[PDB]
Amino acid sequence: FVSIAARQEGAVGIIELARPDVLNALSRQMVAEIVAAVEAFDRNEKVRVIVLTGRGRAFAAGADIQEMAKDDPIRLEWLNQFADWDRLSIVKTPMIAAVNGLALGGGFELALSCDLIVASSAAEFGFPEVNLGVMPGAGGTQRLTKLIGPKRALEWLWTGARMSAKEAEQLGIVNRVVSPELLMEETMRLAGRLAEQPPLALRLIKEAVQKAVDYPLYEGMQFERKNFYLLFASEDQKEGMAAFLEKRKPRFQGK
Amino acid sequence: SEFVSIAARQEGAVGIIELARPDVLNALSRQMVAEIVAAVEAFDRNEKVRVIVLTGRGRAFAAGADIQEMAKDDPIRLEWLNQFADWDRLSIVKTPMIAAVNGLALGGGFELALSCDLIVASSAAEFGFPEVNLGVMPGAGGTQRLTKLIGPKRALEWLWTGARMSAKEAEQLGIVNRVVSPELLMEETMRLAGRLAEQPPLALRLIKEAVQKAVDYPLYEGMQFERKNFYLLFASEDQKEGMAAFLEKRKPRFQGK
Amino acid sequence: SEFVSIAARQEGAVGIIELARPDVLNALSRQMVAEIVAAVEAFDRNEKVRVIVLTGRGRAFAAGADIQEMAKDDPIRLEWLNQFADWDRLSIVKTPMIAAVNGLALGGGFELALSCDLIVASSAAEFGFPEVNLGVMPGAGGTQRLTKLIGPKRALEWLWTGARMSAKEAEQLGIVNRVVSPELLMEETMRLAGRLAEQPPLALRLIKEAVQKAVDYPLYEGMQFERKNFYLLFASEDQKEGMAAFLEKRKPRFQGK
Amino acid sequence: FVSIAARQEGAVGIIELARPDVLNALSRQMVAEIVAAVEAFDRNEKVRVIVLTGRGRAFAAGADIQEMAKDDPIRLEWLNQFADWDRLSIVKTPMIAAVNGLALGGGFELALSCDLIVASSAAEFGFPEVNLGVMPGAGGTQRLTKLIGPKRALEWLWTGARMSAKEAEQLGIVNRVVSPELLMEETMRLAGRLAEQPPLALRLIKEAVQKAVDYPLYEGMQFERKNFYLLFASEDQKEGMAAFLEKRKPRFQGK
Amino acid sequence: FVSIAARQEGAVGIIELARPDVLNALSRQMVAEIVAAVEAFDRNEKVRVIVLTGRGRAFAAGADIQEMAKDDPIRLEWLNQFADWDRLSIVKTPMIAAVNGLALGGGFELALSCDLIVASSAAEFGFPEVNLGVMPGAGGTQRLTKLIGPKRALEWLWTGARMSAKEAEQLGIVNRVVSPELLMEETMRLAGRLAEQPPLALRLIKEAVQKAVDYPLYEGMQFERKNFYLLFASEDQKEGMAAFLEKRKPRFQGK
Amino acid sequence: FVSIAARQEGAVGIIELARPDVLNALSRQMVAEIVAAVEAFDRNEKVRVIVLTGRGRAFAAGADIQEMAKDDPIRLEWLNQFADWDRLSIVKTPMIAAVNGLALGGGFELALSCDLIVASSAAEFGFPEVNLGVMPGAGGTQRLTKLIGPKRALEWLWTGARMSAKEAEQLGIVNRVVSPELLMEETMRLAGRLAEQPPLALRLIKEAVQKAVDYPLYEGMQFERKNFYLLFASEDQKEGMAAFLEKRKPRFQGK
Repeated sequence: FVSIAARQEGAVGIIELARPDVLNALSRQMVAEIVAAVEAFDRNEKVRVIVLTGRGRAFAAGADIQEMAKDDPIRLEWLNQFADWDRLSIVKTPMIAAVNGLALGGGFELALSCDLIVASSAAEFGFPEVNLGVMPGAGGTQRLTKLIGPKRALEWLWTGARMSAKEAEQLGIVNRVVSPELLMEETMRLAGRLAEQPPLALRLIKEAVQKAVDYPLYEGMQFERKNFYLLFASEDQKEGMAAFLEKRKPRFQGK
Repeated sequence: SEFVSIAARQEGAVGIIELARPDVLNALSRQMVAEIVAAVEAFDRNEKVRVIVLTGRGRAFAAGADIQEMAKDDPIRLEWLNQFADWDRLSIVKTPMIAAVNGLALGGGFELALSCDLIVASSAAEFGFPEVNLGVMPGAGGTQRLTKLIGPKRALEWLWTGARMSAKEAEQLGIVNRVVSPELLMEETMRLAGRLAEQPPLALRLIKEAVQKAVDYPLYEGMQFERKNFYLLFASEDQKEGMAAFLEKRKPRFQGK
Repeated sequence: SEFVSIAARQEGAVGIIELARPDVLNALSRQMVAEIVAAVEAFDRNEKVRVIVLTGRGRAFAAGADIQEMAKDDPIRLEWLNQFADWDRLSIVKTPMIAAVNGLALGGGFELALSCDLIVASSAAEFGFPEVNLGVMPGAGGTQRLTKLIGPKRALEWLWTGARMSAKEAEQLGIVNRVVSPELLMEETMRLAGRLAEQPPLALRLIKEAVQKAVDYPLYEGMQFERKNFYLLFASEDQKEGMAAFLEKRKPRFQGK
Repeated sequence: FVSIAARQEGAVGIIELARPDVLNALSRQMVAEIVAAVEAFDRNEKVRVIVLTGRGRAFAAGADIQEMAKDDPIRLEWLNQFADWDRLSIVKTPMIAAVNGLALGGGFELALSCDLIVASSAAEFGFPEVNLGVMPGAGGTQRLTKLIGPKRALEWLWTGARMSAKEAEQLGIVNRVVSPELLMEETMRLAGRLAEQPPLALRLIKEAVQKAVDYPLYEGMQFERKNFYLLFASEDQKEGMAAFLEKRKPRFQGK
Repeated sequence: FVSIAARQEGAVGIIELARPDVLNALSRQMVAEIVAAVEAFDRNEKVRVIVLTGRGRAFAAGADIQEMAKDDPIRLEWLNQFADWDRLSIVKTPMIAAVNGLALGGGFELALSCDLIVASSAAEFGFPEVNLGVMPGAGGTQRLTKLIGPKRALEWLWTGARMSAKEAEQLGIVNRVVSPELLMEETMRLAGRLAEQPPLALRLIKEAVQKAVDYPLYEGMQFERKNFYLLFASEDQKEGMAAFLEKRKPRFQGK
Repeated sequence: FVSIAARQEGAVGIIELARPDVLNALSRQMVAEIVAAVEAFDRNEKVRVIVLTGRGRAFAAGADIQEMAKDDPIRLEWLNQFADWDRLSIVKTPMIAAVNGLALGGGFELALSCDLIVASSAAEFGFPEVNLGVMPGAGGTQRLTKLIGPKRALEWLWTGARMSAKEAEQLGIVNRVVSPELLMEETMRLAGRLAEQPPLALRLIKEAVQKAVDYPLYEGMQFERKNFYLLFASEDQKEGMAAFLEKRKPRFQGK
């Protein structure tokens, strides 16, 4: 990798965007590396949680405009660059975005792709694409709208204005806001805690929530219960309930 | 001795179902769920019952489900059992349903409250899905109803941690309609229930269906369904009376037809 | 001059449609709705009009629908009338639309505002669906749009009670974009409209389409649609200009092509 | 029961409409009894397949017109009589319709509600509702359209014309057409064979097929594989694959 | 109207494409006229059926080639010409296409937009656009696929080959095939019979069938039954069922 | 590769399943190779068509049963083997399956994953999974049901019986049936023809057909017209028009 740095801490995989010189602008090259890194941690049974964060002042301020400026519809159609983003979407391992600073355009879309977001008090979110004559192309218009409704989404998408971490939290986009200096510490504590929950349960609960977003209630509940059944084939379910009935600490193993 | 885990009674045009197993904080067993379903469907069929209220006896609404009866289950037993079929039955009751949450509403308990149309909570009530900490997950619509109500980001946080949510926060999130003092719970609920019982029966019924469609259906198709119910309402005497009273600047007198 | 219920005018790149029956609080009759749609579609097709503004003359935006004309109707008459097909036409207008709610916006009035992309409300504006109290229900998307915006628990309370919502509450719920003093409404709205009219026209257009799909489409398919619009924008002069004007650090000049 | 007669034979449950005096016209009470009978057989783990057929010359020719001739929309709305048909729709046990003669209106919808249809070469299908001033109300317009397309669906729904058993078979509505005196023989044979297949596999395949009708491919496949996973918790899967590998006849048990 | 000719006859509205010199090539202007005419007939409760046909030897040999030569992406986006095609899609009055000859590209799409298709023996269908490096843009890919499946649809759409009236009938696309000189007479006869069917029944059955094409079964049945209820508010339902019981010929009034 | 052989002839990529010793039984490793080969051909803008066929007497006769005979649900859940099949599903390059022999289970599902199927008159299709105590887990229940309807799909899925090439073609599953010895000749001729068509048009048409299968009509058409617009940004669209007005053969370059 030449645009990111990855490391492991316990059962948590950490991915740091490493292009602070350009505020970690997400180039097609960088996105490719990020996906490769996420998929690698996902495949690794030892990594139960993945954390994304930015090196320097920003999380990710937009995408690389330079490599985009002269493109045309046909080149983009053949390129199919958002297929890399779709790969991120189907990763089943829990993912947390630790937004240390500016998260604009592609940067905001990268954060929205994660399951949880812990934001620095100094972080700001937004989609300035409209002011460049374009629009978000990596799910920004879709994920934002499902989270806050069309009335509010259009106001941010049509203006390209900057949203504060505090407002993102009130809107249900961000899970927690913490001081810049405590961001990583808080995020790692959360990740460590999640890595201690039954791995199968997190996995299947994540799938259910994803179906809940799209699926009609009845069919979503249909999918939900099938996952419920599957959990009773796991040792963690037997132990979790046995422990509950025996007033003792449960000992999970991810199987 | 109709039921063994619940107690049902009718007050005016309001049917009331009280979970009756406070010795176990009203833990929802598969048996209890079956009784709740029978009671609700009966109140639904009763032309005299226009609103159904669900509440818990004791200090808890329902604190989880009966773990002992499923602690040793396997996928096969559960597949043939199809226990959630009973929950789907509650889901399709057309009569308005209100949950008066008097305390702990966890796991299956939270799902029962979410199954209702409106939720009046005691400022002392707590909500949550502790299932993950038992090695499993909500299986009666919990992951679906909570996500639709508060979004995936917030939903996953609660579902993955199994942490308890306060009534106040539940209200801020649009999960709970109103929060009141513990001693005033059943009063606020029965008053709200009584007020709804005075609304045009057909209108409440059809508005409920439409809202349910609005959750699943794409806008255009949801609007196509909405208008069909709108047309149907003009075949009722209540529509004639309601609009007349409106034009005649007088209070309408509905009858339910 | 064949517009007896509304008045339309243009200022720069902004088209303004003013409901003109203050004598009856701009009650939405089938005739008035038909006129609104005709004017909006004309403004929509006119590429010189980049933003459309709807507002009411007098104290109200639109205080419900014409009930007298509706009072004696029956299901069959409503079926052949298919009056809501006109509302569907408003739903597909591609030009950005803003509702400047100067006052009461009840029933159809609330549905008219909800049909717009953004809502700027006077602090004196009140919203609501009193239809239930008339023995009916909203029939022009009210139950659908409200539910998608605030969830079923909260939507059902407003729909079942028919209570009035304040402009302040509507803003908190994410229904209204901003609240301003009565005497500043049109100034604020026209200001906003003017600004929007300066944004790259194709971007606003395709972004609006993408957002509409986001409400209905499952995430994966919505994203598939989104990127196709992303591709298309790179065939526009504004995209080349916008990005060039960004790398060169200068003011971009947009033309809508 | 007053309008139907139920009996068991091997692992097959038989429900015979018993009102030939009126060609088994489907009244609301009759549908209610059919549902009760089907759910009972469904619950009875001794019955692995359910067969529906009509006593006399007809399977079911329409519904009870006299019963609803004076109904209004409000009466029908509160009645919610099609909720009984919805109940038939969710029965998980395999169901087969043995159509002996006329299967019109509700009768045709009753056949379409089943999973497979075997019909006498003398049987006829159709929706004459249009000629009574109404339309099919128990899934007829929906199930027919999904099987043969809107162009052909409208042709039959708008005219109310009668379709020959042979035409239905060619359209993919009817699975098999046999001579009148062999209808029950062929149907019971088929029922027996299916009763010998692994019950869980039939059950889960039936759910998947139902989802294939209503789900976009990607999501349908998501549901499909979850059912696939579930079957590996069964003894029938182990035995089924073992027998295949051991080139011997399998002995399934429904678990 | 300089591209089409509209006229009534009985309770049947007739629309004739009138640019035989150019084989009725569908131009934006012509489509605009077709929409105006159809919507006028739709709103008129005196016209119970609408028939579309072409003058000369063809139904419609495609779209206006001049448009295809002048159009560009942005221009097309602003024109939103296919919105007019969407209007045809929601016409509630029964519509019949009498294909008198070539129905290629937009021509095929126009025919597919009708509820039923009566074709001449010499009529041929197809989407040759691919050969010009273009694709159907008026529902062709959508409607063809829903009628014959993706495997078969892709062959026709990818090759651009012509389909015979006979094969179309076999595929359930065309409802009936007749000789060239009996086309109109046979179509007007069918239109006449349909015009005698209960108007409300036809209207609501059409709505239901349209939902069946898209809706999941359960939701479709939900819509279907609401329309069922509504029909019991009409005099035609009471007259139809009463007449059926009284053994008399019903007199429907469309109310 | 150890289970397949990839070859490039002109603008056509050919993948030969090469484990005739086991009738090309599809193991998880083999599927992985197929995906790798297919995606490689897909990315190569010099390969316009991909053909899949089986070495030996069978195309692929089921999956590797030994490999999964003792698997449990948890093992399968973590494995997520069908994610490889989802990758096949999203390949945008045209794909044709040349079915030489038996195409059972995963084999049938592999053929179904292709856009077009040319089969030997001696080939047979089927889903024997049910007879092993399981069910198809790679889209079989989904794709088959969408192609032939729930009545006919269940018949085959519940019985596991083998379907002839002839019937498959009558059902709309198979595009063409030819003499065993002419299988590749025909397939390569079809492949050669498609290779001559406009690459972008085939690509965007394929996407539209895929939407048509799932999407409701109105939304499918909104997607369709967007692709329609994009094609007018291609040089091939101009070349297509030019070649026509000049009455000559067009030379498309995929731009």
